[PDB]
Amino acid sequence: CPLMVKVLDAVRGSPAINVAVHVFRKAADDTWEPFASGKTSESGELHGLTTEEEFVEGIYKVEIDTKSYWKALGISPFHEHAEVVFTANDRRYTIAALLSPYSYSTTAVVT
Amino acid sequence: CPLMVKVLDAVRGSPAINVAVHVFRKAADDTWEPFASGKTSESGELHGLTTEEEFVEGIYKVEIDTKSYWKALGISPFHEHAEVVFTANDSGPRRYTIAALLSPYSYSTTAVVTN
Amino acid sequence: CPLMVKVLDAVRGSPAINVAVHVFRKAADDTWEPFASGKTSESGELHGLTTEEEFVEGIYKVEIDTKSYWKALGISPFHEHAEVVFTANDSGPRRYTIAALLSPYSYSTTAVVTN
Amino acid sequence: CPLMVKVLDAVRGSPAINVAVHVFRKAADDTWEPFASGKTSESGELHGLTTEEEFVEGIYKVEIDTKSYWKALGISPFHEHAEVVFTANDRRYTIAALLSPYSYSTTAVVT
Ligand SMILES: O=C(O)c1ccccc1Nc1cc(Cl)c(O)c(Cl)c1
Ligand SMILES: O=C(O)c1ccccc1Nc1cc(Cl)c(O)c(Cl)c1
Repeated sequence: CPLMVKVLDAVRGSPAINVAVHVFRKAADDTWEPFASGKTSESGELHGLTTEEEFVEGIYKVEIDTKSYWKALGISPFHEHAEVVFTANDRRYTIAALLSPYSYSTTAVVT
Repeated sequence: CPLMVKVLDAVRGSPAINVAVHVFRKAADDTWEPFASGKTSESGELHGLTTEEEFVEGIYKVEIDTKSYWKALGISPFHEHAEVVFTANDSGPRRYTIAALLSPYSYSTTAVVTN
Repeated sequence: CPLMVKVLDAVRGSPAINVAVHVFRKAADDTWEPFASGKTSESGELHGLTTEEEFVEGIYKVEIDTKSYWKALGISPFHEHAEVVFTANDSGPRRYTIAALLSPYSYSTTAVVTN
Repeated sequence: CPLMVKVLDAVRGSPAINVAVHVFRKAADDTWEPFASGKTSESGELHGLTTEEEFVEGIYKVEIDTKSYWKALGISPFHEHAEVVFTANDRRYTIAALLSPYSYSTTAVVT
């Protein structure tokens, strides 16, 4: 598991559960090609997106579907989605995000 | 000025100066059309991106060029950009300030929206 | 104004208005002596806490009364306060802006320090 | 384990390892009484601070020794320490912090 995504909720003080996450890899013609996707678990985590063989160097985008998350909770949000764009460089990447209705924090833990 | 961007540096404790910012707007055909661009001043602020007339309803993407910022400082950072995507003006005109606080492997972003 | 505090609300996307702020300075005997206090304006800013003369070197604690803020809004939050503790003016006078971005169970804080 | 502390480093993209953490509980005369302490592990986490029997309702302060962390890395920091003050209310509390030299983010995950 070279890539993990973890999402937290700063309003409820909880994991952000059942958040849709879409990963894309940038193609040679600069378009974004679907790569992997899933929904966060009860712990706010999404494991199993990819494998070491399939996760080659390149630019990736992780699109967290925050708008739908907030609406399912009855809350009015600002962003369409949170976006995390980075280069994978030859390590286990954890992309974390801490969500509020009008704000988000994101970090990477690369170990 | 209905759209302002402010960027801060969490390593130095300072405005993030000379940060390039590109704004896009989603077109009818669902592509990201160029909308405006500029770079932050010595206060970390970027004013003058657009006008009340040109800033219509739509889905906007504010792309803050954080990798280019850190690289100009001699630092290899994690993210390519910070990308702030939001629907604007769908209840009438509003004024938006998009703020970001930058570190090499992390950022925060918020919005202040006023009527 | 060598010390300014700015507070934003990450739920509403707005300044955090009417936030009480208490500043303390560590005394010789290691207790926290009162130094200044005030509350944020309609822009989320608090100016006028102290003067160049009174703002000497020392260890300062800026206590932002976030629980009192959220409770006044009818919300039960996690933290009692946000507490920003730092050495000031130890290389000569500087100007400090302490900023905070508030959510019910979380906050961020940064400093902008200028000469 | 009713209380866990996790600390991350936003400069290096890593857990913040060997950070000293001191917990205090507010006493009846409003002083802060030492309660528990430890150092974060290789994962940035500090487990085993207290037990359910010893962690009663009250106001607690978690003081993360960020200044010494940054100095051991050769970096010049702003804060003396990060402070997280909260009421425990009768759940497993995780206090997380994301550190930069001039800034920190903190959240609670209460599950
Ligand atoms: O908004 C300002 O004018 C500002 C001025 C100084 C420092 C920060 C500022 N904003 C800000 C933005 C984020 Cl994203 C954040 O996390 C925190 Cl704590 C603050
Ligand atoms: O909580 C975790 O396990 C975690 C794991 C890896 C990276 C970050 C983590 N949490 C976290 C905490 C804060 Cl204060 C924050 O702002 C952001 Cl974005 C994330």
